[PDB]
Amino acid sequence: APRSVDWREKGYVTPVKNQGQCGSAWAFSATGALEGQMFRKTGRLISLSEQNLVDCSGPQGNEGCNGGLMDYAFQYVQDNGGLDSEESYPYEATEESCKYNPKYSVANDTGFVDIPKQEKALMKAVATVGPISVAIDAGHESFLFYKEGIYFEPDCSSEDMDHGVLVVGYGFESNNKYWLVKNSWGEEWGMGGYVKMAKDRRNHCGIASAASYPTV
Amino acid sequence: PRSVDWREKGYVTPVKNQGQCGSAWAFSATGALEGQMFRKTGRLISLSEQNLVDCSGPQGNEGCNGGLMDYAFQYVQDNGGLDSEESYPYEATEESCKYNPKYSVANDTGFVDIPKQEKALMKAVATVGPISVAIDAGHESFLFYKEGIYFEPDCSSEDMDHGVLVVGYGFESTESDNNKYWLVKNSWGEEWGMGGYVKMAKDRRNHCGIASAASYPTV
Ligand SMILES: *[C@@H]1O[C@H](CO)[C@@H](O)[C@H](O)[C@H]1NC(C)=O
Ligand code: NA
Repeated sequence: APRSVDWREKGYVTPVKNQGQCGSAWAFSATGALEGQMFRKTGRLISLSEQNLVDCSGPQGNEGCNGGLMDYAFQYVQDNGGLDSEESYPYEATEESCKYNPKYSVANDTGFVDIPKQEKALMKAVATVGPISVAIDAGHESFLFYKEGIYFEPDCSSEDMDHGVLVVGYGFESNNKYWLVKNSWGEEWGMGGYVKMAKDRRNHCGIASAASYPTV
Repeated sequence: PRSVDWREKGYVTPVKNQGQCGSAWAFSATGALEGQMFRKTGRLISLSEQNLVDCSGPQGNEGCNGGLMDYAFQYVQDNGGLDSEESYPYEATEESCKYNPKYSVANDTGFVDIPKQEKALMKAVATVGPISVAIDAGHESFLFYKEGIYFEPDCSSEDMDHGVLVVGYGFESTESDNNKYWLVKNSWGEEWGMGGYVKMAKDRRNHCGIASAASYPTV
């Protein structure tokens, strides 16, 4: 119910990372959400290994640099019973064979929860839980070139909502409401790697596409 | 090493905004102390600038009208504590002291001043963690800075009076030993610069440094 929420301020959120030319956004979105939930549990923020996810979470349905799903990532962590740190298992921006080492695991999870495709539901989750994984439409040139301000999706379509990102908060610029959204295109994109997305729009849509978060 | 970046190592809180209050000194000091507390404990906790603004007058600080990061570090020593950002929020104006020792999350033991050589600063950055320094922030092109390498347009000791935090260095090029820069965290919020950061020209050939008033707290 609070009118603003920002989880970075609360220490839940690692610095912005860069996926490279590898279609692995699903992995950065997943690690973001798990980093948040591990922080809540332990109080220790530890950057998590996307590469671990990209290499090893095929059996759950993920396709490495060719795409994947935050939920499949959360399921891998449960099945696997851990996930290595970013430090122990660094990002290569390409799919290699699995190198999971249990001795370097710094995260578990216990399941995951899908949120309904409603901006009100997303609000309640963000206010309550921590950073939330979602997928957005990242396809448009104006989003490529984004620098500042509230970004308005020109265009509402389910199919195109397929780039994984992390909702770390919400606020208002004033009226003029926005989600605070951490991307994985490095800190030179957008507002040091962040974007404010228009929120509670009027025209009915919609970034609560495939919203979800792990349980710990 | 040829690149250092303490953010990636967990040392650095998110960019804060000092507002219209002349308190960069306090944000620079808390950034440096947040680093060294992390190095010690492995817990990263955001520290109160308001606590510094309100309470470190007796060490020589002047709240919203200026001060020095060394004075901040001295206060934390003398005080025997510093409140968390959460417990003692930033208001961008000077009020009466409200330090509560029950809410202390940081100590220090003193501080170390670094010589104004870019090489002595490089060693410290490489070896200690994020370092407090003061730069010249007065120029319009620094105000409008968005990306790339920033070149200080003159060298002038008296104008280097805006406290910031050096959190690393590296190089632009595909080369290295060319287009070197310091990574510098500002306190002008995340809409200034590159997410609140600036890459400052490093190892220049006119021998103008930025290691003006360099120091870090000991813990
Ligand atoms: C800091 O040091 C003081 C005095 O030695 C001690 O009483 C206090 O518990 C310490 N506080 C923290 C947060 O380390
Ligand atoms: Na795999």
